[PDB]
Formats: sequence, C-alpha cells, structure tokens
Amino acid sequence: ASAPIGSAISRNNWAVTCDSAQSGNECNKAIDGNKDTFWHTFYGANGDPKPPHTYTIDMKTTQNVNGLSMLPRQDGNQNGWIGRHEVYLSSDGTNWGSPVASGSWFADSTTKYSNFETRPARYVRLVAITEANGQPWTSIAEINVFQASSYTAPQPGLGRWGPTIDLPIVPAAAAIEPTSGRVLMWSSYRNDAFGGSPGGITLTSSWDPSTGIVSDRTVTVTKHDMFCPGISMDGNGQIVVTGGNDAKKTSLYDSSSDSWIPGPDMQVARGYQSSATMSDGRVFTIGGSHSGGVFEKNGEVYSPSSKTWTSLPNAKVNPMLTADKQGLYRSDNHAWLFGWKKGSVFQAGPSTAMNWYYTSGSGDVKSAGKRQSNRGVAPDAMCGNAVMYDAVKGKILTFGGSPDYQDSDATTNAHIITLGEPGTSPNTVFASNGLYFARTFHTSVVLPDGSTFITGGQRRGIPFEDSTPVFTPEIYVPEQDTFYKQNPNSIVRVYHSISLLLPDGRVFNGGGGLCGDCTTNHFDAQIFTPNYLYNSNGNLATRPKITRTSTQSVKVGGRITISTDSSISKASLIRYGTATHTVNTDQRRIPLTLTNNGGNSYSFQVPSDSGVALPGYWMLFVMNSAGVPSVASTIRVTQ
Ligand SMILES: [Cu+2]
Ligand code: NA
Repeated sequence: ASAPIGSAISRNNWAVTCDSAQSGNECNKAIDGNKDTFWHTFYGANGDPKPPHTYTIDMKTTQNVNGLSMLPRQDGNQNGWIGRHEVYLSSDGTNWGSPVASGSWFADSTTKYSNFETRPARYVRLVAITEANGQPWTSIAEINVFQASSYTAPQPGLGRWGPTIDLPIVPAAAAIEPTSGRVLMWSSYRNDAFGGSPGGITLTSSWDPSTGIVSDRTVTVTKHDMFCPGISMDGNGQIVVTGGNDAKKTSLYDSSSDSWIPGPDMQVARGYQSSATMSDGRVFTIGGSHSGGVFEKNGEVYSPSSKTWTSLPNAKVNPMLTADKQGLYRSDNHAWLFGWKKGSVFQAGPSTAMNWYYTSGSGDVKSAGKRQSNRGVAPDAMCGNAVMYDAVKGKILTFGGSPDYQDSDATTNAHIITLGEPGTSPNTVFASNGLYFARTFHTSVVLPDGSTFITGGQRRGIPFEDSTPVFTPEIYVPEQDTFYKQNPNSIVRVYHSISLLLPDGRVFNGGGGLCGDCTTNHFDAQIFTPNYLYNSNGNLATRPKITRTSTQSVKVGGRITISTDSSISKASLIRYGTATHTVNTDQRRIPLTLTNNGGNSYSFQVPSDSGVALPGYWMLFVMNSAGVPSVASTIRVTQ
C-alpha cells in the first residue's frame, strides 16, 4: 500500500469541475465518499473523447495542501485507470503554473497517491494525460486532498525541494543512462515487493528529465530478478548488475542501444555485495551473504572483454566483516569499495578495519588499519555512506550508519580518509564536528563543486518503518570543513531509498519501502535544487553554457578544449552514478585544472592514472565566478 503525508480535507464545501461526465458518472461521484460511485468521461453515445481529461476542485478556502489520493474504480473494470498525470495548484483558479507532481501510476486498482511539499492553494487540478491501457477514458471512484498542520516557507539560500515525480514502482535501485540522461530504476519481480519471488523478471521504470515522461518495462531477457544486487558501470560504459534475487546472474544494461543483455554467471552466488570498477575497466566483487547462501564469499573479477567471471580466492572477505549481531548474513554487505590505482580496490568500511584488495594473481588483501581520529576508533558503520569527493587528492568523506544493520542507533560520525599508494595506511581524520543529525539508510551525492549532499535516513534503523526520520538534509563544504543544513523535505526516505546526481546539477532523491502490503511504500522521488542554481533574489541564476567540445571521447592523460559563452572560474568531472541500499561505487569527482586560451576557451587534461579517472562515462560541468554550474556535457573516458 502507500499513504499520504497529510490529513484528508473535509469535502463539505467543495465545488468540482470535470471536462466530461456521463450521466450516472457525474463529476461529484468522485467526491461523495462512496467507493462504488465514480466519475466517468463521455463514452459510447456521447462519444469517446481522448485524454487529457481534467478534474478541478474548488476548496472555497485556502489550504496547506500536501497530497492527493485517487482511488480508481473498484468494480473490476480497468477502463479509465489513469497512467500519465499531472497535479497543479492555484490560488485563483486561472494561474496554475507548473505541476507540483507528475509521473505515471501503475495499472492496478489500489489507491494512487501524489505526495508533494506543502503549498497553500484554494484550487487543485488533476490532469489525466493517459488512461493506463491506452483508452480514451478517465474514471475516478473517490478523490481526496491532504493538508499539513502548518505552513513554513523554505528559508532563502537553502535549496528547494519539488516537484514530485510519481512512479509505477518503488525505485529501490537506480542508475543514470549516460548516453540518454534518463534515470533508470528497478524494483524486483513486482512494482512493490520482492518477497517470495520466482526470480527471472525485473520490473523497471524510467524518467526522462527532458520530456518529463515516466515509462515502465518488464525485463525478462536476462532471466534475472535484479533486486538486491551489485551495480557497477564498467570500463566500456555498461551497467553490470550482479545477483540479488537471482544470486548468480549478471545482466548488462547498454545505454547506447538501451538494451539489456545477459552476462556470464558469477562464480559465487551473492546478494547485497558491493561491486567496484577497477582501473582497467574490470569489475571486482566481494561478500554478499544476503542471497545464494550464507558463507565466506571471497573476491571475484569480471572482464568485459572476455566476458568471464574469475574467482580471486586470496582476496579474502574475512578482514572486512563487521561485528553485526546477525552474523555473516549482514557482516559482508554493502562494503564501501573504490577502484584505485593499479587494479587495486580500497575498502573503507563499514567495518572499523579498512583494507587493500589486490586483483593480480588469485588476489590478495592487505590491512589499511582502522577508521579513527583524535576522538577514537570509529565503530562499525553498516549503512553509512562513503563519497570520493576529490579523486585527485584521493579524498573520501564517510558518514552516519550503525554498528548493526537494524535495531541499532545511527551515529553522527563523519571522517575524511585520504588515500595514497595502494598498500599504504591512508590518513583519516574526523570531519568538522560530525553530521548535524544521526542517520542510517541515508543517501548522498557529490555535487559539481565537491560539496556532498546528505539526505534522508532515520535515527534508529528499522527497515520498512518510517520511524525517527530526518527530513533536514545537510551539505558538507570540504573547503570550509563545515556542515550546513538545507531546507527540509516532507517525504520520509529510509530503507531502500536512493539519490543520484542528474546531468543538470539537480539531485534525484526517491524510493523507500518495497514491502508489499506495508503502508511505507513510496512510489516516487523529489527533486532537490541546490542553492548554486538560484541567484541573489531567489530566482534561478543564468547558467554558463559549453558552446563547444574538442571531442567527447578521451583517453586518460588526453586533453580536451572547450569554448564557453561566458567566463568560467572552475570545472569538474563527475563520473555517472548507480545506487541501491546506500551503495554508489560509480560516482567520484575530479577537480579540473583549467588552461585559459583567452576568448572564453579553456583546455584541461584528464588525469593520467586510470585508477583516478576510472574509465566509463563522466559529466563535465563548468562554474562561473558566481558558482553557478552549466548542465553537464557527457565525456567518455577510455583507459
Ligand atoms: Cu533490501
Ligand atoms: Na464515489
């Protein structure tokens, strides 16, 4: 199921307006309180007008609206079930403006919701852009509008959340399609659950920021239920999805052809393992005792070229196990892995013990000591996040998480780890004074500017329960060694939520739930707009534009020349991310050293070490002096 974020508004006083209504299926049937009556557009004898169909409400008075519920027709007929939709709010009934929510609802008869941030409005409009089976009609049994108890306007300078993207599924795994810029999400065998899966099928969905279209598709070709997997963008730009509900499979998503392809079977059955692209475009994986068995799952490496999985038995999982109360089932999951120099992989936690994984020979592991600082040794941080905000200086920021996967309190620990040469004990220090808010199951992304956006989670980890939520996000400014709160959101984002950086510099935050029947499913995502895109007056700043690229495919050590429309102060390369279960081994940022060629022409070299400039797709962003970034340019980096 799902739930609204506010309380239902009384329908005494409403005045409803519909585009069409068939006698018997009147406009008001949707607001009578009886699940048996339903509004229906013209049909048969009145003809068959196609969508968009519109349902407008006049509340008479101004409310702190925060949501809507759309219960479809419950008579077993599917006719009129809304697919594509849009929700608008008006204070006057004439000036609607931009939708507070839009997206697609799944083709079923469960109550559909639109949860969005609180906005005072007297009028509400729901536009049915599409019927779910491609029919001309729209039908609604009952319709409700929710309200917040109070209204507090976002503070200036702290970002803004909104709009809400409505999805057919709970996006528990996601990825950016590099060549298309679309956000790819998957659930499992069902749109809202994974439990007792027959395996072999995965429900996927995509959102296109350019066209605003949300679409879904069942993937059966790789005969893999992609829930709870390893995710890596390999050397060739393919997304490698391993195990999970089908513990030994490998599925490959090719962005170019926008197709799914079957890969070789892993050597070892795994679930909840982390996987990391290596300096040579290969994929390394270790642990994953959630699926395929609970035992010691040592390393394995995938070669895109030969299309084989090879076991690395001396790349031992043992030194990286946390001290989880549930033992091995949890202890080897979601390792904080980073591909580094010379086929090496660094493991930064969650265990207190950090390690060096080597991929030469039948593998190896070497200790890197302990995450610690002046305040002591850092405890296990299962579900803490790890972000490489400066791959050049080998900087990794670590935060939050808990000793045990669940039923454990989260912490505010935060650390800066600096990597050197593989085999060496990196330097770790505490980050400022820690997070403002203790959290676990939170997500994060490194922004164009090297700052890390931190959002969601709860203070005590209890999967599928939206208890002790943190709605106030935080941004860590590396240069200042300071954390800063941002405007809070209204949707709880705890277990199974995700975050990805969008090519326009905005953050896509969504998901949480995937517990079937529970009311904690969240079939959506919100957009967070960082203050870097707003000018002094709360308006959107003007963006520098990248008018030309010498090329869009470059070798490590290679050079790129660009022309801009305006003078730019800084530049950065951000590798395209993949996310699920708090793990994102794909994102990393490389700060660029720009050569001014005069005339708004600049050149830069892409780092020569492929362990720094890991092969795959990257977004190129340029910032003016004001700090406003351009929309990314996509650059393919080859080793
Ligand atoms: Cu899970
Ligand atoms: Na009704």
